[PDB]
Amino acid sequence: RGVTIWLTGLSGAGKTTITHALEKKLRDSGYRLEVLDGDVVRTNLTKGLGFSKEDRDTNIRRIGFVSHLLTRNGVIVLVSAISPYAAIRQEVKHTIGDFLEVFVNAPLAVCEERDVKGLYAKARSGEIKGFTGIDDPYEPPTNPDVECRTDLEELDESVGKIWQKLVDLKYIE
Amino acid sequence: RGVTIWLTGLSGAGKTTITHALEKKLRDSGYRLEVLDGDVVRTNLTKGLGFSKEDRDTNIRRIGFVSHLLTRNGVIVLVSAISPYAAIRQEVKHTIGDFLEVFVNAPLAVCEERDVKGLYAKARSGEIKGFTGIDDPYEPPTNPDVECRTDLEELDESVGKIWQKLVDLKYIE
Ligand SMILES: Nc1ncnc2c1ncn2[C@@H]1O[C@H](COP(=O)(O)OP(=O)(O)NP(=O)(O)O)[C@@H](O)[C@H]1O
Ligand SMILES: Nc1ncnc2c1ncn2[C@@H]1O[C@H](COP(=O)(O)OP(=O)(O)NP(=O)(O)O)[C@@H](O)[C@H]1O
Ligand SMILES: Nc1ncnc2c1ncn2[C@@H]1O[C@H](COP(=O)(O)OS(=O)(=O)O)[C@@H](O)[C@H]1O
Ligand SMILES: Nc1ncnc2c1ncn2[C@@H]1O[C@H](COP(=O)(O)OS(=O)(=O)O)[C@@H](O)[C@H]1O
Ligand SMILES: C[As](C)(=O)[O-]
Ligand SMILES: [Mg+2]
Ligand SMILES: [Mg+2]
Ligand code: NA
Repeated sequence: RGVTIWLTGLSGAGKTTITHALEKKLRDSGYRLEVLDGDVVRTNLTKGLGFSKEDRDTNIRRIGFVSHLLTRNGVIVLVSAISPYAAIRQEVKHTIGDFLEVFVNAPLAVCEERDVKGLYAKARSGEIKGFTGIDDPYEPPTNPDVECRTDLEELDESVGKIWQKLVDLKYIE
Repeated sequence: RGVTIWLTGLSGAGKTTITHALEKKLRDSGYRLEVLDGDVVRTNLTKGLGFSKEDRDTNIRRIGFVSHLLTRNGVIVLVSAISPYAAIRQEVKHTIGDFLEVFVNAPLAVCEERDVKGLYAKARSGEIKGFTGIDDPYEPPTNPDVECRTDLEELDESVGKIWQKLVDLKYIE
């Protein structure tokens, strides 16, 4: 029953939006789950970390650590974090086993015109350095379990895709 | 039936030892559980932290964060950490709710006598500053749920106390 559903993508691509929707849908149906949103655990579990390659690796690995413990005790874990490095993602997947990579995919141009929290403009001004997709890498999942193209898709479809994978893999009724 | 069993006491008091014995006994009975030892989490989950007041509060709270997720998902969590500051212990207690505070009470002289890791000698020489009970506080529990005087007990008696408080409080049959 326990699985980690791992949502990676550009900032503003739609990880959190999906995670809240998926979260609600799973809980209504009575499934047990926990959520680890990158923005939020950075105020908690990963307080004090920044955005260097070393610090993102600490962040993601720490998250992987707590996901691993929940998943192996039968909990659906909803993770949403940029996870820009593919090798780190692959590492965490190997560690948890029961792992669905979800590529929340919006082209950068969309993510930027969206500018949900004003961050992208700050990244272009030079105000913020090393912003992912602007002057810091993002390594797209080459073979993800689900891909949600959120320029193209509506929220219900994007959630539907993930929900459907869970059914196919027999993680839920 | 999920619960956090929280062992606090001086270095050398006997938490880690009580934890393995309580672990194997619970695990043999078929209960599902997770161990979070202060020594061990400080090589992954709280790597980077020291023993300033600041850093210990960070350590305990983070341990607490992880226990709380596991506890409200039905898991039995065995924590053994010094947890020197009382107000912080109480905080984690109210946050998790299903919480056993186990005071592993050995006097400092007994603990120094065993010096399992050779650490007290190092605290006295000054090689290690701010060692609990030599150069930093230890605020004993005032009204702990269970107290183990490991000076006046054997394992099975100490482990045995906890195990039965667990069945009184109905966490395990
Ligand atoms: N499937 C979707 N289709 C269309 N628009 C979407 C979809 N999912 C999310 N959005 C919208 O696009 C934006 C994505 O927001 P958000 O979930 O905060 O992205 P994000 O990846 O979580 N950014 P961040 O959490 O800070 O790294 C919001 O304005 C949503 O309304
Ligand atoms: N009730 C007891 N009576 C006598 N010796 C004991 C008792 N319980 C444990 N010990 C011994 O205590 C020694 C080590 O204690 P230990 O469990 O490591 O304390 P600790 O403070 O929890 N270590 P740590 O987790 O690093 O802070 C071992 O040699 C045990 O055999
Ligand atoms: N330099 C930055 N790059 C990306 N996101 C940043 C940056 N600075 C602040 N943020 C914020 O931090 C969030 C990303 O945090 P994470 O998902 O936890 O990143 S990750 O790379 O370590 O996985 C973004 O949503 C964004 O709001
Ligand atoms: N200054 C120190 N005080 C106490 N323990 C220390 C100190 N330095 C190293 N240690 C080691 O770290 C262990 C304590 O770690 P914790 O249980 O995680 O401490 S706590 O205060 O933050 O709860 C001890 O068992 C001991 O081996
Ligand atoms: C040994 As000291 C730095 O507490 O005076
Ligand atoms: Mg977000
Ligand atoms: Mg120990
Ligand atoms: Na859309």
